[PDB]
Amino acid sequence: MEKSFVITDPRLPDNPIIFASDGFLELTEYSREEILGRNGRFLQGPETDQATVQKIRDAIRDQREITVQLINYTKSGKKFWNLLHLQPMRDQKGELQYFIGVQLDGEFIPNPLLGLD
Ligand SMILES: Cc1cc2nc3c(=O)[nH]c(=O)nc-3n(C[C@H](O)[C@H](O)[C@H](O)CO)c2cc1C
Ligand SMILES: [Cl-]
Ligand SMILES: [Cl-]
Ligand SMILES: [Co+2]
Repeated sequence: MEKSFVITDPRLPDNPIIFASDGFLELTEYSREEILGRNGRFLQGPETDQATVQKIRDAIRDQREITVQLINYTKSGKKFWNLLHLQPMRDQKGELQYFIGVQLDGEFIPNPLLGLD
């Protein structure tokens, strides 16, 4: 698929998605128009590990890049493993301007290893 990513605006409440790539639409099965303005957690669901969610939340607060692997859901309810790479984007003034999150679909690290401390 074309590279899956979204861009959020941390200068607006709770990181709304301001851009979603064609690859993200293809991976997730959502339309662009229905994605825009959402927080990226809309892809989560019952099987998503809340400990991994908390890691993300801490990295966003700290404006620190992070990679995690977590369960996400397509619009039709299909589960997929998402290796999510989140990167803060700063402007020339050093000010946070965007986050970008790139999704790679796959159980790259087997669940039994991911689950160790
Ligand atoms: C740019 C960006 C992209 C994100 N993409 C995803 C994603 O693909 N899947 C997901 O489960 N959470 C994603 N999140 C994390 C989610 O929005 C939220 O920050 C965490 O669930 C903590 O509440 C993303 C966050 C940002 C800032
Ligand atoms: Cl967010
Ligand atoms: Cl958050
Ligand atoms: Co300033």
